[PDB]
Amino acid sequence: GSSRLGYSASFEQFHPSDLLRWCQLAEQEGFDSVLAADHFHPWTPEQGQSGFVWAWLGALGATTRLRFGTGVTPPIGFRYHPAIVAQAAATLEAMFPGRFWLGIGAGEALNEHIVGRYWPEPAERIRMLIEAIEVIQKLFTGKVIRHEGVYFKVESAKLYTMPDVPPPIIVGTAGPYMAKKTGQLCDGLLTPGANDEKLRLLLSRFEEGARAAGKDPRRMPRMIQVHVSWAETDEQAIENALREWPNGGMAFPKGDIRNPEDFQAMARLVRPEHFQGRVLMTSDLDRHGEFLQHLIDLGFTEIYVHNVGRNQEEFIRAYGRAVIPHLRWPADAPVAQA
Amino acid sequence: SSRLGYSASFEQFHPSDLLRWCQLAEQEGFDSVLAADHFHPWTPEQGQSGFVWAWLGALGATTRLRFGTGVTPPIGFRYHPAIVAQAAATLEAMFPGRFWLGIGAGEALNEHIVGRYWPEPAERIRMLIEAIEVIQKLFTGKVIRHEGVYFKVESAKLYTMPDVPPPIIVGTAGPYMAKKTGQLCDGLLTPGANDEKLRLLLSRFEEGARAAGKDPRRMPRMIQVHVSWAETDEQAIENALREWPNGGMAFPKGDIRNPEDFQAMARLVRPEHFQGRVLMTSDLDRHGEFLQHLIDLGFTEIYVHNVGRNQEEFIRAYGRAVIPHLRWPADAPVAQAM
Amino acid sequence: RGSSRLGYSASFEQFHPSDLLRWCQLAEQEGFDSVLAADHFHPWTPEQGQSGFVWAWLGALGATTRLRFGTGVTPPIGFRYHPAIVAQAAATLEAMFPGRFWLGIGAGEALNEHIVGRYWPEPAERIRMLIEAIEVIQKLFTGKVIRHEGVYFKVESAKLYTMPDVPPPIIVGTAGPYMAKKTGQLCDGLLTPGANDEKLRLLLSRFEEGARAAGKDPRRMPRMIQVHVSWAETDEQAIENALREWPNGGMAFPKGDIRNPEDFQAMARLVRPEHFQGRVLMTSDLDRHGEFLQHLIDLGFTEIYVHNVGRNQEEFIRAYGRAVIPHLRWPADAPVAQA
Amino acid sequence: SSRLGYSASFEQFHPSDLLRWCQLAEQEGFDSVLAADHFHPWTPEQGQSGFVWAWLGALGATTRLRFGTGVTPPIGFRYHPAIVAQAAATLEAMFPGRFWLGIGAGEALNEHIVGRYWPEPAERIRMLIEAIEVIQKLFTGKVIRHEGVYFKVESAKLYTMPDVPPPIIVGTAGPYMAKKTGQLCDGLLTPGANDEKLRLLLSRFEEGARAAGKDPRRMPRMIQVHVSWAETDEQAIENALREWPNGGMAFPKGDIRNPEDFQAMARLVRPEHFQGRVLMTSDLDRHGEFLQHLIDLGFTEIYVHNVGRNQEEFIRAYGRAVIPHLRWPADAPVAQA
Amino acid sequence: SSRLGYSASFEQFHPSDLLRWCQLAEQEGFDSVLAADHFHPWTPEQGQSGFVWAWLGALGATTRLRFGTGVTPPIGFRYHPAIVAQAAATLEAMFPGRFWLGIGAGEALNEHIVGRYWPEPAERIRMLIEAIEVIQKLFTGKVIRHEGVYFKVESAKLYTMPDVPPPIIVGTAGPYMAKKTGQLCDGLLTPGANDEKLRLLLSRFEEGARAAGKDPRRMPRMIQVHVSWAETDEQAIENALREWPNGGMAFPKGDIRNPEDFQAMARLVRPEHFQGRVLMTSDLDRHGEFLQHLIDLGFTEIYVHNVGRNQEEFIRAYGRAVIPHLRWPADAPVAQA
Amino acid sequence: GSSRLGYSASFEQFHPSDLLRWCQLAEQEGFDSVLAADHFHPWTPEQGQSGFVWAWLGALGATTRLRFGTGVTPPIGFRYHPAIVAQAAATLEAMFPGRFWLGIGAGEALNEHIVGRYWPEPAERIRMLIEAIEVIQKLFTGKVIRHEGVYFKVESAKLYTMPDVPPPIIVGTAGPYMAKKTGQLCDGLLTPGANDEKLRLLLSRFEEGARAAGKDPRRMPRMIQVHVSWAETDEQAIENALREWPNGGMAFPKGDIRNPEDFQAMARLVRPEHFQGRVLMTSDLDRHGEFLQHLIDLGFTEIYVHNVGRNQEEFIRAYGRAVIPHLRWPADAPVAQAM
Ligand SMILES: [Cl-]
Ligand SMILES: [Cl-]
Ligand SMILES: [Cl-]
Ligand SMILES: [Cl-]
Repeated sequence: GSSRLGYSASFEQFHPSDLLRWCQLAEQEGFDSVLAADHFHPWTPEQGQSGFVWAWLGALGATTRLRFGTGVTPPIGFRYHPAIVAQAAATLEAMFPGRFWLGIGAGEALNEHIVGRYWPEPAERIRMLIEAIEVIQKLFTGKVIRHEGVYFKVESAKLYTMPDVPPPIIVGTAGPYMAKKTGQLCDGLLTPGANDEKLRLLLSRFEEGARAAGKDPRRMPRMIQVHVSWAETDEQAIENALREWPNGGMAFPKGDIRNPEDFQAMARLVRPEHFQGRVLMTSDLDRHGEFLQHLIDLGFTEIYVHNVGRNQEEFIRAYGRAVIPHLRWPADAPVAQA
Repeated sequence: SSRLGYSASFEQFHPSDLLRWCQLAEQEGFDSVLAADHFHPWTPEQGQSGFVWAWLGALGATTRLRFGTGVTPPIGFRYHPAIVAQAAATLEAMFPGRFWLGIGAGEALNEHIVGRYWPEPAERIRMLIEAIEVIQKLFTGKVIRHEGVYFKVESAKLYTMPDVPPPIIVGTAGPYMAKKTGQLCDGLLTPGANDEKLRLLLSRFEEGARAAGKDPRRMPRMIQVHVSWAETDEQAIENALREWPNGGMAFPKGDIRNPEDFQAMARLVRPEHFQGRVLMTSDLDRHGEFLQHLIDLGFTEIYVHNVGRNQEEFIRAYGRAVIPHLRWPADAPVAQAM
Repeated sequence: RGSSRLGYSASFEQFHPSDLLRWCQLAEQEGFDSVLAADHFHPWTPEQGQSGFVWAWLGALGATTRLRFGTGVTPPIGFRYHPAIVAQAAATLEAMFPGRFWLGIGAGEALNEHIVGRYWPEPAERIRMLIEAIEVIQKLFTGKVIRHEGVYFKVESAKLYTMPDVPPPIIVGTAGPYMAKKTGQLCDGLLTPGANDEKLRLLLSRFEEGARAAGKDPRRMPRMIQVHVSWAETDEQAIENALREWPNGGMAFPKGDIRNPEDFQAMARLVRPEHFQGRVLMTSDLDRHGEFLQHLIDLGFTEIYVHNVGRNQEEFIRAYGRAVIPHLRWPADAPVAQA
Repeated sequence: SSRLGYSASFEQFHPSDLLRWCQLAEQEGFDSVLAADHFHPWTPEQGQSGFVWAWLGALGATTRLRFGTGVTPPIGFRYHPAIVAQAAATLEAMFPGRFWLGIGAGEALNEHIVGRYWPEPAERIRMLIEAIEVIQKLFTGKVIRHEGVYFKVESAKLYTMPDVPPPIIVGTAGPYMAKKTGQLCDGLLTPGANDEKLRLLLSRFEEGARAAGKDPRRMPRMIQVHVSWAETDEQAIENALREWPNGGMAFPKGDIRNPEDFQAMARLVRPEHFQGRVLMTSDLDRHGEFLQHLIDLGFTEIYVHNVGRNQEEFIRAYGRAVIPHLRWPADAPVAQA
Repeated sequence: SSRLGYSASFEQFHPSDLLRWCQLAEQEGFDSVLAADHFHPWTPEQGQSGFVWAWLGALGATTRLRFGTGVTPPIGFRYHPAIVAQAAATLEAMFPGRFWLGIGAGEALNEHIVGRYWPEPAERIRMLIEAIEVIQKLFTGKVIRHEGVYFKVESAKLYTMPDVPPPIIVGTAGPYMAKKTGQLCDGLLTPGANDEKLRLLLSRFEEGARAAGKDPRRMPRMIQVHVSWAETDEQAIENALREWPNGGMAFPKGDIRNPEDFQAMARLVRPEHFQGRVLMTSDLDRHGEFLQHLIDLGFTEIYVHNVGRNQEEFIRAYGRAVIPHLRWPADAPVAQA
Repeated sequence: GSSRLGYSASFEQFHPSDLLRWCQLAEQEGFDSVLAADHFHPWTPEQGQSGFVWAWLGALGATTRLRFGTGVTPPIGFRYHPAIVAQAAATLEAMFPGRFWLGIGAGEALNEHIVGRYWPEPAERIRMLIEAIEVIQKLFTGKVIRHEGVYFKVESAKLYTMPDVPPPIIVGTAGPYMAKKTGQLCDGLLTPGANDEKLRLLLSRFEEGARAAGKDPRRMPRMIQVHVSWAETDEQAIENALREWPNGGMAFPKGDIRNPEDFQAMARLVRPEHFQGRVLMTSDLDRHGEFLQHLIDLGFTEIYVHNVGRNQEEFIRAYGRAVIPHLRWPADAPVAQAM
């Protein structure tokens, strides 16, 4: 029924004060939710930012009525111990009930390498993520808990500041295996843009995981984050993607690359063709609308849109005028909340 | 000219209540907030522990108060020093001139949850000094590396960095660390104590600053005090016993792990034990004289924690009868980017 | 029906080892038959002011008396002491003084263990360490070459060549219901501190249930209690002695994480006479000491070790020898901690 | 004037027997005891290894002999240095003027049981030097802390502390450590060896002491020797072969882990291998001359280990025919506070 | 004095084929071989990675070529530095005057298999410098010990040791390590790069050597280049794209773990990306001029890797049309004892 | 069967260039296979060598048609990570198909101590060896594999240079337990010379292990390495053994001894009698022949002979003339080679 769409707040690119103002505008223009990445570093120096997301989310919560979530935090003990992520999530939900969702994932070296520890392969980090989920869920019971596993140790700990109902745990992944585990263990899925076949596989795996654990997946959020480039001309939209988001044209695993300067050098190889299916680059707002509608039709219940250009205000107003009012959402779609 | 600091007790109060009370404190003439960084309360009866970093974002966005952590331990248990640096930089970037980073050696109550060796105080001081080195490197806004006894930092840069870093304030009651604070940091925060102990800490801080070529007359010297105001003396005493028995524990508390431990120790505490540690009276003239004495010793800021649950009434009482009558030196330095 | 006897607690926290040796010799003359010695590195407070190395002192006690004796208790969990070393020490004492030694063990306190600067686990984890240590000690007590690899301890090929025919019993010192049950299941007997009747009955009950579920007969297993008392010429002196000398006795809260004597010293300033209720009997009335001890026998304790908290050790020993010990009635076939 | 040290062999003898024999040794004119700190014997045929610290309490309480460990390794395998310090302080507090703390770099035979990396000798020397630092800090009787390469000590104090600490004696056969012993400690203990090696060790010890401003003429220089006395030469030889084949193993033994290893190596040992390492004879005049020669080299105390099981007969024989005829310098320093 | 080096690409070719081709290269006028020490190829399409140390034994025994590792990482992931030292000493002992030990800071592609913390480049340089210290100690042919930040060596000696050690050559493209190479080692190996970068590396190497009292004019300065020769320009370009896309990746590659990662990154590479990194042409005169230019810059040896699978045809073409026309300075130092 | 015998190339004693020339001669004289030890140090300075075996094997492979193997390599992560041993083995077999066998064992401190790590007891090193076998076998599948166990971690790894059929894994052991495990997990057994009873037990255990895992032990190699001393006179043969191989007369475990200088000092105790049953010392080549034939008759399918004297050329020619032609091998006896 009612108008809605998610806005991606790009901490890699934009000063937190600007993001705050733009989220306030996005709310006025019909966006209903915000996705905020948890980075320490940008992908490139040209992007040039990386605010501490947890502080900013407090400001967002206090000055808007938007829903919001981390997209995503790695609670696997490099930058963040899982107990701290649990406390942070509980505090946000306690302050802003019904508004926060905790998005988590297996992390990238770009952010995690700063603490100077062994960086496991993806499959091992998945195992760490699953153990972290166990820790977070124990703490979310609001009782005194202990934990000893392969990766984490928690001595007697309790979250005294705990909402009546915990925030949902959303896993951000593009892997079939983890998508199934997300359905089994967590409350919802967040995935990046990809071709129809890959998206259907992830949805299917998530649903199968949920059903095998006795859950109803039709009531569970299935969310997607997409990257677009809107501008006044097609040429400007293409140029914006090349300059601002060359990582979008890197169709290869990026989780081991440590430095912004590394991505910067790799970016010199990226060309417009490499953004096919990964960043929609056009001035034609009808085409933005059709792209988003197609994702709803596949079964996504929320979409978070990252415009890669620095023209955030103009993008927000353009989407508010020409895109968001024409999107048709199922009336009973679940959203990430409560 | 009129001013005073308010201590926001995360151990006792829900973060939503603290936010509303800080907004009221601003209206009533308080100009600054001190917020503890806890994971656990001292006792179950206190019953809270919000994630301070998220809350500070909300405070920043809804008030014009100055504010700081009182204090964070950046020594790699709950928090890696690089993360504290990023968090501090983000708050100061969002709220320029308003944040001060208070740090300290930490307590087992909060740090023990991660299940690691807990060093003696003198060793934790060495960890704190190394953490300061890490934070200060990151505050240059350049790519830095670090390898010391306690911390390792791979190539790291704070891209989201204010023009001028927030001040680093050390919270300590030790003469040695007070001197080091003057030498290495921007200001001192200390608890209430007798005149002789306070003069020693001030003196050590000043000597440390002077020997490093700094002018200590321009550097904040801050004190956090605990009081109990209520409508009667009897209610004020009862409030301290029930809410803050840790205030009557004249012994080192940094090794005690569990709220349940403090709870059992609290059964020994009696009114006499609060002498010189918590002022318990309905007489607001006596509150005024106690605070004025501390100003006269040379403290440039005072943060007052009322231990009772009557926060709103306390704030209004201090706003009416105490804050207007305090006499501060004209050019006294406050904790702010200088 | 059984002969007169009672245990004496030698307080290493308070008294020079030479004084303890002389007083134990006197205690033997006065009718005490057994000694309990704590294994500390530090006293609870500076005012207590001592901490001898118990293992050396026990050799002196063994060679100059016919008293039975035990550690009350040693922590064999790899901070100050690797379990293999405790096993060797125990085996040597029993080999030198057959039928006289019992090995009392426990999960330890930071006060003593923190000196080696290692991670100090929570109580539940230290229980797991204690259980593994028991396994190590029992393997070594077979007198064969053994190896061990567990979560906490590694033992390469090791054998106790100096080994009595029959091992000393392993006694666990605990006040926890769970560990009391495990003691019955895994060990040879129980040592517990003085406490109210309800708590003592619960511990005995748990110990007995643990023993029975493992197919053992708990009636043949020692159930020992260490009590803290204050005797003096007046009630007022007895109370003052407890306050000054043993304020830790009035600390009804977990003490296993507190590292320094100076920490307990500062905490002691909060302790008052009321806090000793059920923990330290404070009276000059020796009939009342006699009734208190007899009651503990009647509850089912088979040995009692008495720690007088005052510095008046000689006078205490003579008073108990004259007025208390001859009137105690022990069951005839009560099991004592011995091979 | 008359005196001599008795070595109590924990590797061979039940602690009760050692106690009785030390009491007899005192009656027969021995004035001091050296007791090894082992966990295992060299061979199963030796067959013992009492916990020395407990036994020393019994010795202290039933004799007036001086006594020391010969030696303890305080380098954190079986024993953390803080524990050795406490043990030493307790013995000296109980038996003032009687205990000396002999320490050394240890052997795998005893230390391997805890399942940790066993460093080469030169590295274990560095560990020993750090252990000495820890023990000396604790012997001040104040609250101390320590953090070094090998050891960590949190706030620790020996509350049971004699007025004057026991001397620290290092047992070593290495020139380097002998020099360090003179510099850092109170005296030297070394095994029997040829004249040239002994002179080198004494010289290094003296040079180390002098460079640290100490007077080495007031510092103990002690030697432990192995002998075999019996009624006939043939019995003395047989006793050494059966009881102390390790005495005929002229090779480094500090890495060998098991009694069963030494037992198998023992099958190669023959009488010839004891030349200069174990004196084997019934002739007590020859025992006397051997000991006197060591005094003449400058040793101020000698601890004698008779390798045979005939300890009582050995003690009485030495008491009658050897000890009265030894000539000690009048003011020779002994290991004591 | 016609000569040139052949690069044996273990990433691409079966070791039996490499052996046969090196034998042919010798017949055709190549005088030296460079062999990479990999565990994995850059891509599955390359498809090989023999154990170089075994192969070098075969090369040594069936040719008279000089040869070296280009390069081994002796920094304790795949290889402890003591093992590299022994391997180098054995090859030089078997083939005197023929082996040079090329070492470097390593790549995750090969080292990640052991599952350990992978330090940043600057830290791995520090590890490399310590490894050099270990190798040089072992090359003295005496019993040595070592304890540093990264490596521990207990009493160790190379008993099989040539009279004169093989030279240590460092492979690096970093100015700092180039200077350290001049200071600490015997020569430099660097990849192809623009003139300005090559001059900087040579200059740093020379400055390092001179400050340590060495004469850099007597020290090898070696370069490894990648080329693509084929019958047509089009075939040469296609060969580079298919076989060596890593050659068109102008970005740091030392953290990338899997062949599958490079394979996916390769999809972005185009002919333009090989400019200045892989010379792609059928014109052998142009190959000759490219190599001559590097000699003129001051390189004393060049190792040529042809990226195509047409190795035999490449070797014969270079032997006929390139190698005879190269003009080397008369007394140029080569990597040899 | 056709005439054959194995030659042991003693890296402890001989320069690799000499070993290469002698193996080439051994081939001409009727030896068909070579066993090469993987050492870092010799047992004694008087032996005086230790080439890097992996490089030498490349030279051997390229200049002969002999079979050859390591006797043995320890792939347990001191000198060598198991993944590296796998790669090395795969490369040799790829270059010399049908010719290489990978002999592995639990290793000795003499070689492994140089890296300065904890040296486990034999039983623990067996567990490490079993895990190493798991790693090598995973890599020998020629696919991308991962591994995480108690001792080893392997991230995504693949041997791209891999022969069609892997080289056999041969375990060198004298322990009954490991011999059984070798039959169960590996392709063949290598054992030292020993009395008949011990050899029969090892063969039997190996066979039982193979059969219980569904394998056919009749097709699996059972190999023995023996030490002999041949010379012109018996006296010269004895003198050669004393001077060159005193470790042969050390009937005690040698796996913990770190330094050549240690063995050198221990060697001073060794006498001719100590070589009884361990080194055959005689000029009589008929007696060499009977000794070897007896081992064939026990069921060994290959024998590797180490002559301890420096007279290698003369030994090789003597065996080629007088011993090898007279040995009678079973017709279809399995040899260590890919099958
Ligand atoms: Cl993207
Ligand atoms: Cl307080
Ligand atoms: Cl008590
Ligand atoms: Cl042999």
